[PDB]
Order: sequence, then structure tokens, then C-alpha cells
Amino acid sequence: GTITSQDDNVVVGYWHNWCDGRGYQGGNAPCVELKTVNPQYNVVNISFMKVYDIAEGRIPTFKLDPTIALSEAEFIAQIDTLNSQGRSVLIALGGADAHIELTRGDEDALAAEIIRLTDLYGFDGLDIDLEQAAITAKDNQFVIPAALKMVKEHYRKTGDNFMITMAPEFPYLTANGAYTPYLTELDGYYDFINPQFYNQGGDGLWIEGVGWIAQNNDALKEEFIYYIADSLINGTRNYHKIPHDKLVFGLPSNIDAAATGYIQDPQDLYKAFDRLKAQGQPLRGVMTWSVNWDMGTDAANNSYNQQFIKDYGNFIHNQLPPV
Ligand code: NA
Ligand code: NA
Repeated sequence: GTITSQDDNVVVGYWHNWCDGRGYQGGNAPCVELKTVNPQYNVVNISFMKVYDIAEGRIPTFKLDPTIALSEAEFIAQIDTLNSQGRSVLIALGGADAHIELTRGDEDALAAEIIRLTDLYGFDGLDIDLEQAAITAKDNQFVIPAALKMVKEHYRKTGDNFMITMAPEFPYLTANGAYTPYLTELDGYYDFINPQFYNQGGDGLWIEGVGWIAQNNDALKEEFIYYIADSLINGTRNYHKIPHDKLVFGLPSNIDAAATGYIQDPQDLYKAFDRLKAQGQPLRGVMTWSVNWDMGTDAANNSYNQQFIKDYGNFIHNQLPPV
């Protein structure tokens, strides 16, 4: 394929390489064809590159789920189509039960496999989306950055920007937190970070004048968004710094997609994002788990009807470009 990278704001959505996932509230996530994904998701993350069976070896790979009933050829064409629309398709490394437990020395083979898949499917980059147990498993903190540097450099040689993103759960981004080796090793290689501001229950931050602001408090959601992002983009309040032009706010699509973190009132995001913009530090966009959930159903089989991309797609795409 042709490496197709993002120079302006993004709306990121994950795409499930499986069918009929059950939700946190009993709903259903269909498998969907790439070509059915709403075009306002201009970064689509194929979930997941993983180890399928450890008897196959330590190096994760990607195998298109045959239940989805696309041939490799048809999947590849759909990626070419997205690329022709100016949209990126990343491979998301990790996910639940991925069995990624790499040993020092594995970076060469992991880099070779990323390059292979990239060239074959026409992926535009990789998203680091490790499960909690993987973040510090074995030599992952060393191997995964070492491999991605070699991948970045390989594609830089041919004038291509192989995108590198990550999806840390936000508690792991405290200063010296478990995800910080990935961030420091890959500083100047990663394009943007899309943390998960969901599934962390009552984790949060204390702000003098406001109080305790939890990720699951729907009365203080503007405050949560504004203050957690302000902390990250400035490296304050004991958070690792991620520059504002490289921070994308990750969210559940609806209450089926995650246990906690769903934004009940989209105006809380609009206002938080406008406060960050007004101080000269606008964010790079939003991300969601997941496009399948946005296209999914509740427990009564009522369609979620793309509400996430309705709420946020125009809002983000009509912002000024970065820099
Ligand atoms: Na591509
Ligand atoms: Na509120």
C-alpha cells in the first residue's frame, strides 16, 4: 500500500476483528466492513495484532477473522479506498488476552513482522494498546519501542511517516508511571497519544477550588476533561507531559462500550476543549472505543445510530489545524 499519514486533527476509532461482542449493559457490537465505517473517522485502528496461540511463537501477528466474510483481497481494497479518502488505517498492538510477552532480542523479529503486515495490508502505522498485564510483562518496555524505532526509520528512508500512536489508560501516565518508558523512548517518533479516559472507575485528580474529580463523576465531567488534559499537556499535577498537539482524548462511544467514562452531555467536552484552545493549547482530536460500538445495539436491539460521531465529528473536523 501507500503510507497515508495525518497532518491535521483526528477522530480515531477502533475496529473489531471479531463479531457480536457483548456490552457492559447487555448490548451488541456487530462486526462491520471497513467501507461501512463513518468517513469522519479519519484514523481507524484494526484491533488486534496479538499472539493467537503461544505454540506459534512470541511474535504477535494479525489474522483477519474469517467470520467477517471479507477475503484478504477485499479487506486490502477497503484499506486502499480509505487511503484514497485521506484516512489512515493503523494496526492496534495488544488488547485483552494478547499473550504479548517479548524477550530482549525479539525487537528485530517484531520490527520485521510490523513491516510485513504494513506492506501487505497497507496499514499506515501502529497503535500501542497493551492490556494492563502487558504494560510491564517481560521485556515489553524495551522490545516494543526498540522495534518501533527501527520501523519508523525504515519508512523514513523512503520518505514515509509510519504513524506511531498509543492508548494508555490514563492512571499509568503519572510521572514515572508504568507507561512512561514507552513515551520517553518513543519521544520524537510517536505522532500522538490517545489515552483511555474510561474504565478507571473513580480514579481522577484533586484540584484546589474544585475538589476531588473522578473519571466516573458525571456532574464534574467538564472539569475532569479540562484538568486531566491541562495536567498532561503541561506535565503538571504529577502527570507525564504529552504536548497538546499530540494529545487526543479517548472515550467510550456509549454506555455499552465501557464500564465507566461515557460523556452524558457532549457540551462538557465542547467547553473543556474550548478552554484548552483559549489558553493556546488546543488538543489534536478525540478517539473512541469503538466504531463497532458506535454502530452497535443496546440490549433491546435499538441501534446506537452513530451518536458518538454525530456528537463529535463536525466539532473536531471544523477546528483550526495544529502548530
Ligand atoms: Na496505507
Ligand atoms: Na457538570
